[PDB]
Amino acid sequence: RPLPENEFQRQVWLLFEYPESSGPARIIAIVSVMVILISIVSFCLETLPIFQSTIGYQQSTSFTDPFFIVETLCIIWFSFEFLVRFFACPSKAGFFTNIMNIIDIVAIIPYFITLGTELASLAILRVIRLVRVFRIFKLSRHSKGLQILGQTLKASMRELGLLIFFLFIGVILFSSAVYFAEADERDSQFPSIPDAFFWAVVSMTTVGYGDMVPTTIGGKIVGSLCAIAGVLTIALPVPVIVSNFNYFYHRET
Amino acid sequence: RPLPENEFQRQVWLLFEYPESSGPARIIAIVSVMVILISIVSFCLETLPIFQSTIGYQQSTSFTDPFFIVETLCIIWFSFEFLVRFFACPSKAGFFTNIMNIIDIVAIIPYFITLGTELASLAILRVIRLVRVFRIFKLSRHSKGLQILGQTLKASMRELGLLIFFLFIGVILFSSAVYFAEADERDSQFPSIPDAFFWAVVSMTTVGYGDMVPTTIGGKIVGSLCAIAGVLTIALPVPVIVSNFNYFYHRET
Amino acid sequence: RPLPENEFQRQVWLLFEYPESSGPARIIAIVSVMVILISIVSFCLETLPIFQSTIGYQQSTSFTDPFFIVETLCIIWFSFEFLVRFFACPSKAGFFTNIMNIIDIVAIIPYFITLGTELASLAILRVIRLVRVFRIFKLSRHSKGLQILGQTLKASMRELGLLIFFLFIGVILFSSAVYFAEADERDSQFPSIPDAFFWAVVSMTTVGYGDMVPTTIGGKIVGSLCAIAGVLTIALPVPVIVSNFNYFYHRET
Amino acid sequence: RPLPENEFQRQVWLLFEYPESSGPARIIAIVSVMVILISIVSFCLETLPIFQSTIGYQQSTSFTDPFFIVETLCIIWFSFEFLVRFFACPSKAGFFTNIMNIIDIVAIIPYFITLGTELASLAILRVIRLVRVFRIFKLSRHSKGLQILGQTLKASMRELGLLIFFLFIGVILFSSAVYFAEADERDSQFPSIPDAFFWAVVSMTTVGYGDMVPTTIGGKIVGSLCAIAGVLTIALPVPVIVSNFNYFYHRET
Ligand SMILES: [K+]
Ligand SMILES: [K+]
Repeated sequence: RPLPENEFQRQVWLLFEYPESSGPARIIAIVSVMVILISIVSFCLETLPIFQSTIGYQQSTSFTDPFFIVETLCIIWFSFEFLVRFFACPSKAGFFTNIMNIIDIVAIIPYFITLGTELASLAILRVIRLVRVFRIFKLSRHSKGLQILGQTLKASMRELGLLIFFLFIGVILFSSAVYFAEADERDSQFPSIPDAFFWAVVSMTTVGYGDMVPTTIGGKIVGSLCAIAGVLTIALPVPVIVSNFNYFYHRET
Repeated sequence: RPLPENEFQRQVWLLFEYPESSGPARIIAIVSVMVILISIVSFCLETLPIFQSTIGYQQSTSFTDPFFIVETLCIIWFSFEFLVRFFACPSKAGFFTNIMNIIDIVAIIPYFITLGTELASLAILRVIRLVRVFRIFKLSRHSKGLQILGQTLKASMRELGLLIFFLFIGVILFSSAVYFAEADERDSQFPSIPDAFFWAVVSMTTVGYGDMVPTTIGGKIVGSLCAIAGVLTIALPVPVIVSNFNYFYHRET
Repeated sequence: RPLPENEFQRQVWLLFEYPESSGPARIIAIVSVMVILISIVSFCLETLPIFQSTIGYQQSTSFTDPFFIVETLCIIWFSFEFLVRFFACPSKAGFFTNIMNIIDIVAIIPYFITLGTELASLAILRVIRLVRVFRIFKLSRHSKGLQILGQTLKASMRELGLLIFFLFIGVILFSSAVYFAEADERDSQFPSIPDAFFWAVVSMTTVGYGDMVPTTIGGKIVGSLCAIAGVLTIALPVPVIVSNFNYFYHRET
Repeated sequence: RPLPENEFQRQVWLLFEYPESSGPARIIAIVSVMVILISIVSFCLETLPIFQSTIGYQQSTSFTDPFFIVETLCIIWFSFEFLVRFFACPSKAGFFTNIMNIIDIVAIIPYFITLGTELASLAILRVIRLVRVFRIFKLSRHSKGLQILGQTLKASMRELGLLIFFLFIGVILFSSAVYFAEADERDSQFPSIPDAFFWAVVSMTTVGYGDMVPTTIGGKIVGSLCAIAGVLTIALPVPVIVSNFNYFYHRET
């Protein structure tokens, strides 16, 4: 809020925090959005089967890999923006409390961990690589819809918990029912109850497991009941989430 | 809210009925939830072939089966809780009227029936085994969302009946239509009308039968009509159920 | 109120039209519902491949076919009920205006046409046979939910028309798009635009065509757009239909 | 609403713009709707493989192709109507501002471009042929529901943008999750992240990819989360679109 009053720190903060403050602020916001989108495209295209061996980018002095070059450019821009915001913040105590800044730090972390490891062990490497996808959330800084979605999810945590709990109850119940209904066959597509968990989830969400359906009569009755109960139970805590989203979406206007 | 008044039955009743009454009450509630979850996990993992022919656990003096040990421990805890609640209840006349106590009683019955059978014949044994899954509802004592769902279902029995009746009407109508539309084929995937019941249910719920679709033109028109009518008819009595759920869910605050 | 004044026609009319009038009226209503359900079960079970070739029942003096016996008994009961109601109606002018009597008449018509054909070419016979399924609507006389659904459909004719028209627009648009996107393939699952009509209907209703999906990139973009647009367009006129149903359903009590 | 006032231009404009003006206006409206439907049927049936090959019509002096004859008749009627409305318009300044006239012009363009090409080279041919499908929107002139849908879409552009943006976020996130969950397999159905985009779209819309499902446990957890999140995120900005549609639909009466 309050400018630093240095006549230069306040100007930089207002340029890098309020896109509507001036023309260069809008240009910088557009550039940041373009860089984020380019980083997303590079992250998606690194996994393409046509193109290191387990990290997606090979570090070299000459920077032979084009994907490494693009990732390095994006990380350099992100680090510049984050450092400049950190230096130009009026109150640096509350800088680390904002989620929109933790998203920014967590999007730069995987690059430096990989570089440090390579300069100086496979499951953790892939875990770090998966954290790279969390930089798509940096669009929340420039998208008000994404911020509204974040507020809705924060305000509807109990509702999400109830939805997951109800789905868990239904999944276990109908998995047990469909296992015990189709247990007396030699070609049972549900060998056990855990094997029927995903079928229960898919039937309840009405995604549909394709042609893999129960073969018995009791199995088909259980499948029909599962299809009904999924619609009946998912749609109970969803309307309150939609109401919260509408409240947070029309509050901006 | 009536205390036992014995100065000793009251202490046990308040500990085992009001988790918020003290610290040990909450510890006991957490322990009970953990035991219920462990029993659920054991029930699900008994059917896994990787880790006694129709029940999933062999009762023996040596207790060789770990699953038998886990089930016995869970049943002992459930029986302890139920017996202590039954003894410490202020009014024992209304104890058996509460659904939350019938759920607790019906979750201990399958273990003792199996024990009596083993101490002293196949389909009924599997039926009793299927009843074991009803102990997942013992979480309703510790989950307010589950109690709210129970109240919603109690208050919306007419609406569930209408939903099932409408689904039955649509299923029979569209099964007849799709059987008679594709009757003049040698490779008809719908040999009869009962064979087309599950396809009708799956199309109406928009679960989707995968690649199995009518091959004729009239069959495809009937399938399109079924897909439309399922959405059109399932979504009529569901909003009132959602309204009942919202009423029972916001009535707490 | 104004009684029929016959002193005998009124007694029969009140018995066969007002189930709440007395105990025998309730017994007759229960018997009629049971007979309707038995007729429905017989109609569904005639088509089973285990159990003449174009009518489902072979007419004989001895009545060898059990299905013919059941159909004859149900038709005799329906004709008795219809004739007694027609004779005992206070105003016979408005008897044929009620839809609940046209349903009753049209459920007896297929039986006598078949009897006349047997006693005294093929497509019309199967058309008449398909008309037999309309006797499931005779439950509307004894079910208030079915009458409420009928009133809702009468009051939402424009809304159903708009839903069908919007689906037609979307189906043609997306069928053209997915044919033109996947035209340049030798293994194209969409040889023409009419062949892509049902895929468009199924994608729009989110039923899902299984594993048959466009193989190109533009085809997959068109499929994603179809999946979005179906949800977005079916859900526009459905809420007004739901509102009409709620109005006709809460007005009952 | 002001007539041309020429006593002949006004008469033509009122005949060709207000169907309720007289009987001939209604006859002309019915004829125009029939011609539009005939053109749509011809466009759909041109692609049928039973019947040059990359343009949809072969030009000859004798007009051998029946489809060319039908398309030429439809285009002649459309051009006559458009020219007569352009000549009979009261104010030609606002003629090009109405969307219902731009739709009319674009639906006639592909025929004249193609004719000029043949009388006096592959991808843009597909583009032009795809543009032919826009003549289905000429029904908006005669259908009030289509105009209401157009108003709803114009008034809900931000909501559509949010829906597409949320879809893109979810698709990228869940495609990355399901690629990295099923990366350590030799039979991985998701070779890369772009190859898993359409699976994510189909799962989120609950269309269902048939029997193609993740084989790992983490893959199935990601699939279940995708199925939940699709329902949870598509249904947030859709209710506001439905509200806009209801506002534009009940405003007539
Ligand atoms: K589906
Ligand atoms: K679905």
